[PDB]
Amino acid sequence: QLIPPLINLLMSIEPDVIYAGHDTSSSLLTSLNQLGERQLLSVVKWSKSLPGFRNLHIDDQITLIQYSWMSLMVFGLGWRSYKHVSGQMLYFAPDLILNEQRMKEFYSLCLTMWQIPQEFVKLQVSQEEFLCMKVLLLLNTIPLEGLRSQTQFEEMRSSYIRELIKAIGLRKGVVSSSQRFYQLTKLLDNLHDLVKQLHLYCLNTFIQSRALSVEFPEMMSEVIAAQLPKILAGMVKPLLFHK
Ligand SMILES: Cc1ccccc1CN(c1ccc(C#N)c(Cl)c1)[C@H]1CCN(S(C)(=O)=O)C1
Repeated sequence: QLIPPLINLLMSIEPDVIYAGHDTSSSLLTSLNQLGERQLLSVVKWSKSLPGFRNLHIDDQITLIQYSWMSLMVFGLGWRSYKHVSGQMLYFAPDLILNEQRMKEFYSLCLTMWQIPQEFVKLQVSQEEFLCMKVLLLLNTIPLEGLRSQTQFEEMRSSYIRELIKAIGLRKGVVSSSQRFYQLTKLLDNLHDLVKQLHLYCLNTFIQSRALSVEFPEMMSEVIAAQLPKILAGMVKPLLFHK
């Protein structure tokens, strides 16, 4: 068993393929919102089997899923684009793949999201590294006052940091593996800035949804309404690997 047990578990609990259910701006945005609803459901289900997560206070579980909703979607988009289209298209779902031609306005945000699959291609991120990084992304922001289950949270983060180091070790050399840890963790740090612009665009679109004729499903609407205003206002503590 060359592949470490926890990485193998993460492989098995990965979501199955998620379809958007999918051509104008409002219809494209509505289809992306419909995908976002299904992605949110899949993340909550995933979190139920994620080792360590269910042992956190339920308030912290909800908070962490809501905080990391956008980040986990765009990180998953990065993987699928990388895997299916060599990072040269945005593979939101099998029934929703976007190239330049299908971006007209929104295009600017698509270009910034596009930076992630490009870094995956550049770094040649392995599935084992991706799966550990994904868990760290879920645990990458906390409230200003911390979590109720802070001690449990810290231990879990450390466990998946240690697992990421194992993941890197699968493919030699103390200097190189140390350099690769910096690169992958700096990628995660850099996502905070990218997701800020995605959060802002989302909240703006949510506010103007009636005028734009864009439907926002109920579960993802609650995340947007409940959390994005205070996240954008800076009422959370982003965690960073590098100061
Ligand atoms: C913020 C943004 C920008 C471009 C394309 C998509 C998004 C975000 N979305 C999104 C949906 C699914 C996935 C996946 N997988 C991703 Cl990464 C983003 C959804 C959720 C909110 N919007 S919006 C602009 O109407 O508020 C569409």
